[PDB]
Amino acid sequence: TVASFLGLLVFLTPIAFILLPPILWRDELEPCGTICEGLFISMAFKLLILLIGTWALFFRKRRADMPRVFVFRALLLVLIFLFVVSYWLFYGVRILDSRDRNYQGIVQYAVSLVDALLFIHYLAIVLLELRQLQPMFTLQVVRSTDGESRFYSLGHLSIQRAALVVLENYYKDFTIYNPNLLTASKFRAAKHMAGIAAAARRRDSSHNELYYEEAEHERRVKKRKARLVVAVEEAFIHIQRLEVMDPREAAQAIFPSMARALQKYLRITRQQNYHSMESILQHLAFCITNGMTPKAFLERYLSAGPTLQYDKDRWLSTQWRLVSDEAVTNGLRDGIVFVLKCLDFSLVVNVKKIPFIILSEEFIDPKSHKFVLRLQ
Amino acid sequence: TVASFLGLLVFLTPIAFILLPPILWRDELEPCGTICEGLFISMAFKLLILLIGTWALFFRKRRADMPRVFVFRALLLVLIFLFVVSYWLFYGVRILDSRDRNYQGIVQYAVSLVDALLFIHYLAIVLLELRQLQPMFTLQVVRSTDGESRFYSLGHLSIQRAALVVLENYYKDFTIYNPNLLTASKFRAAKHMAGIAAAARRRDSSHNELYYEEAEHERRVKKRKARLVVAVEEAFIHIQRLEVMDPREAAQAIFPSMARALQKYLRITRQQNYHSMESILQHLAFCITNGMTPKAFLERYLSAGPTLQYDKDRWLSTQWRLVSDEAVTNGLRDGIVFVLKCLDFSLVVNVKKIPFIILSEEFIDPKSHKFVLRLQ
Amino acid sequence: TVASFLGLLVFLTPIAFILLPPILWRDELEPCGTICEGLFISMAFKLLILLIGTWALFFRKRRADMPRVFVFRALLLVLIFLFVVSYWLFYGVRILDSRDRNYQGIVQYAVSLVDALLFIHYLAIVLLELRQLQPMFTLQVVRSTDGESRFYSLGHLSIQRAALVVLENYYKDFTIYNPNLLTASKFRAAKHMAGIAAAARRRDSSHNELYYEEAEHERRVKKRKARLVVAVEEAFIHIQRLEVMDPREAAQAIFPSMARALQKYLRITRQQNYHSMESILQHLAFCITNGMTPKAFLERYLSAGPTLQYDKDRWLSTQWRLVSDEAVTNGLRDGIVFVLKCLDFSLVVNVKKIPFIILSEEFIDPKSHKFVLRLQ
Repeated sequence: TVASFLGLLVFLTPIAFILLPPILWRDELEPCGTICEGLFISMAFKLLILLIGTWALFFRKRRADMPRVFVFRALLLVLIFLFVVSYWLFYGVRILDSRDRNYQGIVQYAVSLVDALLFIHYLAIVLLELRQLQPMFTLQVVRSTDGESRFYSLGHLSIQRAALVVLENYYKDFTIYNPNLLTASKFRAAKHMAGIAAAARRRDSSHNELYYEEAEHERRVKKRKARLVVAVEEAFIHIQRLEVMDPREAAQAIFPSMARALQKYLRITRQQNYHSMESILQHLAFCITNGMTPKAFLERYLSAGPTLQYDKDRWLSTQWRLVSDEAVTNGLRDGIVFVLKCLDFSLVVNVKKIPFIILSEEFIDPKSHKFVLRLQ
Repeated sequence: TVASFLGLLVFLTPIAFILLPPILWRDELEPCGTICEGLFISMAFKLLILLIGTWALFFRKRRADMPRVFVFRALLLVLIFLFVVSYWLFYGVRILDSRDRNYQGIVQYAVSLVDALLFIHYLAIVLLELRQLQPMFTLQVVRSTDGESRFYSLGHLSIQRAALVVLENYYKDFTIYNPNLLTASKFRAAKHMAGIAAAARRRDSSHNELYYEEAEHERRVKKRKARLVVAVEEAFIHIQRLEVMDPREAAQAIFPSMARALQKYLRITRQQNYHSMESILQHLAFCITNGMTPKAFLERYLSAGPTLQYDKDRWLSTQWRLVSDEAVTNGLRDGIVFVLKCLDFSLVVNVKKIPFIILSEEFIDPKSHKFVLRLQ
Repeated sequence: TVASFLGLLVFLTPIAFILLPPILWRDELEPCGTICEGLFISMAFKLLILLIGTWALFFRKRRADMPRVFVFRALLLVLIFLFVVSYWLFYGVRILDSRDRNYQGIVQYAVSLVDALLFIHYLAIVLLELRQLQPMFTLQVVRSTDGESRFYSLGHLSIQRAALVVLENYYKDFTIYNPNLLTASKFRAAKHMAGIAAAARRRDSSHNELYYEEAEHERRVKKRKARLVVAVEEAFIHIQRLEVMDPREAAQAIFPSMARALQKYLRITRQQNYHSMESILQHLAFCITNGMTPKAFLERYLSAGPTLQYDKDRWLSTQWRLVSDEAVTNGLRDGIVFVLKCLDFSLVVNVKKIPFIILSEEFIDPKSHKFVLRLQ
């Protein structure tokens, strides 16, 4: 490809510095003997170390598209470019033009290249995933719609990288965005639109419709939940492990005995747009295959669940928008607020400094853990 | 031991390369002078760095037994073996057989050994705990019995190492496996065994025994909980901090005033097989010692709690079984499912790829945060 | 400053070893030519790598004051001190006093210094944030007042560093210490003070005041919650996005229509000492600015929330006290208990070993996932 070709070039630069003096002036080399080969072996082993490490932490596809440029990867690529181009400049101007003797020195130059390129690899790991290991900041991430709030420690990251960690943890941790669960508030607001301290006072003196409606809805949800549990238990008890059929046909055989209760529960919890019949049968054959209980099958459907339980078209990984007052390549600090906007909701994230903590020993003597039967 | 002896050998290989030319041919060395000693000091300091780092990240007992071989540790041991054996081969064939001059070069060979062995240490850290720092995959871990589900980001790990991280997080995070809490479903299923769309329809039209039984059981659990809270509060108020007695005798003195309520609560929550009287007295003296409140004592007993709250024979760390369709030394990828089976339950873990995320700036002007008093 | 001056000294030590032979004996140098410059370039690039890495992971303010000395940072500073002082000792005794020839060797000495100082940087990262990456221990952290309990995996850390990670996670994860929520128990205990197995038996036979009082308080809290939700929904619907006013004046305009319900809810949940009117208006203008819903505004006020949601004087980062039976510089092990005492509560933390886990393959054939329609 493109980056792999440049990786091959930067990997073959030491070998190119080594092989050319024997090719271009074979008779002109001074006899190295033992030191040159004892150096070649260290060169080869360090290049193998470099290849294994570069495979381990850089032979991978890009993780995300970021709004501005990645500062640290651009810094590393510029460093590698000036590094390799300067070494070629010195090897062409001061080695190839002069057709130098004492080839052992050329071998030290190549091994210095290998050492410094290993330290470039080490600096790359330092900049990319070792700089944010120490949890310097805390990020409160709140959805703008239902207000689900979670905190996360991060290190010294830019707003871009912190936002991407926030999104990783969003798809992991936050429950999936359900706009249906948001409709009631909207209608209530609109109903107040259909119809300042004293006016609020009269609202308190009025009938709290919301309390009793929420209690009745909770009662209905628990009723549908118990119906669903009984239905799924009977439906799993209708098949024995041991006509012989695969778990797909077993799921299709036992599904009509749970389908109506599950439909009613997903409509009473407004989750019917998140579980297609095909997906329910897929997860059902999954649970039948892996020997799970009715409750283990059903816990996907009881609670809302995070975004990664659901289908791939359900999460819109492509349309996230980072809204920051400052440049998003700037690092995190205390008090900054950035907002990760999706199509209908937004992750309002405010960053606070984890405070400076002072500890001090006080010595509690195990002789001081005496106790008496008297009252206190 | 065995591995420590090989560690001593790999640590003394440079010192063995250094000390032998003065021993085996003392008069034949060319005078080094300043450079050789200025090299010895760098050698010694780098070997001290190597010793400190190897102690810091490798002087520790094995963490877990894995089904197949650890790929990366075997790769590192093979690398060290070929590394050291090749250096001995070169030192024996091309240095000892020829009884070489210019001892400074022998010192560079030894320092190249030290440098490359430091980079082997660095590659070992790269392969072992720096390769999975970047959270590449997400793992949904569901118990097969009660369906408790948690997500975890992992990096590029094999199925073995990912499964072991899943087990670490299982003993940390998931509530402890309580088969008693599973009995009711079983009996209900068996009761349906004692006695297809229309037949389910008639189930919906029937009396939902489960809803009212769950509500009544919840009521009973809350009643027992309040009894237990009052009991433990009175029992802690029966002793003053200040006959003088240790917290063990204080726990034994105040336990009979909480014992019956705690027994009834642990039987109504089916937790009586997880708290022995000796363990309750131990935790009670622990709470009396550390000045905890009745609620701080009681929160261990109110909720189910994870597996590591309990006794050591309670968690069966030895009998875990990794069930994967492919080889467990293969790395994680999107869509693979592996199952960690214990004696009665199983952690069904499916691995998904954290999706490719695209961010883009949109600029919200603080001039655009204007607002009016009119309704919307 | 002080540490920056020593950093400048340790950064200029190689440059000081290089520049002095041309200054102090200019005519006495043997001609180096190509090797010396091809070495200088590697020196400069490795020093640039060192500068970037030292900026990335050490140019930062101190994170916390610890009771005893930090063992690893003191070890690293002692290592750097003996390192640099020994190199100056060799450069003064064996190089400057003798006014040596073969300047290439001086350049190798300086580059060995740069290499070993890069490995000191690497050892510093190994000791500081790579030693605890592997989750060796689990820490149960329980507050002594309300008993909120969370587990955390840590690596090989000292009691000091583990306690500071526990405090980072305390301000992140645990709900904020509310002594008002603790008053009821105290009064109940005192009431029992105002007035042993049979006496507890009679307590069970008595009226459970706590159950019905908790149920009635829960009912009141839900009532106030629904009042508050309706109030905040109407108050947000009173302003349109589009007299033109900033979100501060919008918050002040819509606040009197939610103020009484919010005051009643914060008094019924005993959160009135944690939200000042100024803070409520600040968060209100924050929610109006970022386009959040009434529920997104209100979720800060509904639940208790962790400590970092609140004001900076609310968390007393300065007065934490580490109580350990052993030395706090000792590393974690199985069974140790340390207590982090604040002004009124204490984080009782007990450390357990994550158990030794044995895995083994068992092969479940996809041919063995057959199923039949018969009952089980």
